Amino acid sequence: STNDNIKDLLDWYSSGSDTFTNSEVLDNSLGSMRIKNTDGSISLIIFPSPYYSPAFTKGEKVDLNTKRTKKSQHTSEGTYIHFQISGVTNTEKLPTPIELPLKVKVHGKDSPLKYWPKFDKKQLAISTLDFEIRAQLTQIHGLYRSSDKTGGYWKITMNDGSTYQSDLSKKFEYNTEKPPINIDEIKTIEAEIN
Repeated sequence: STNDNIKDLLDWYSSGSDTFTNSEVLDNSLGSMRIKNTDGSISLIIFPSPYYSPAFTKGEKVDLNTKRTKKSQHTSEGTYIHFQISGVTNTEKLPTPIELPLKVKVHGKDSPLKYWPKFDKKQLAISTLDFEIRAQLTQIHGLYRSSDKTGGYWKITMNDGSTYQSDLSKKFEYNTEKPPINIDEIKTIEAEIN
């Protein structure tokens, strides 16, 4: 059996994510943005971190690789609104999609990847990287599904030796999230399930 925190994490990381490309900024206030997606929908996205306060102005184009915080709403004006958190980046692409270096260990033993995708975007928010890594761990490596796979961490090491890491036994800390990173500058990504 697992505890309720682990159950919340399983529900959170096994639901998918929302992807929108070339959306347009309608408004940008403190802690949030109102964006119009190319399909007509509107996205209201919150940004709780002072370290990651998107500065895009009205009219600029952006990409969304985010998670919904609640069910979308059909409004009176007839507008479809999404409620999401974080995951807004510029629209720049890499010359060719790259394969991020992810090494996973379960109980000290190496665990081979399955369906780990390629990425063609120059920058990705750390929260996006967090849900992509954890999704792979939950779907393929059993993270959060049983009591013997409830913790560990993932660590991203950049070329300059700087690091980013997240504790798998807790939800990603959105309130202190750092700015998006250039994924081609990532040297290694390691994930260990205790």
